[PDB]
Amino acid sequence: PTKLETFPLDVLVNTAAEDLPRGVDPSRKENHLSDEDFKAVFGMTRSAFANLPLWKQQNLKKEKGLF
Repeated sequence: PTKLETFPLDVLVNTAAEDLPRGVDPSRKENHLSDEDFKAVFGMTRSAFANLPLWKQQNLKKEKGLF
């Protein structure tokens, strides 16, 4: 119950919510990328993602295909 799994950016990034696997959100897609997935697609970890502005954050998610 609750908690998401850990898939790569291919199962997720490709189309809309219909593309992501079970237990995946279209808004917070970076959270479903494993430690390497979030570090490969965004090129940064969650500790750095928290210190982001907002203009870069959105351009970071819109970069691969989330925002």
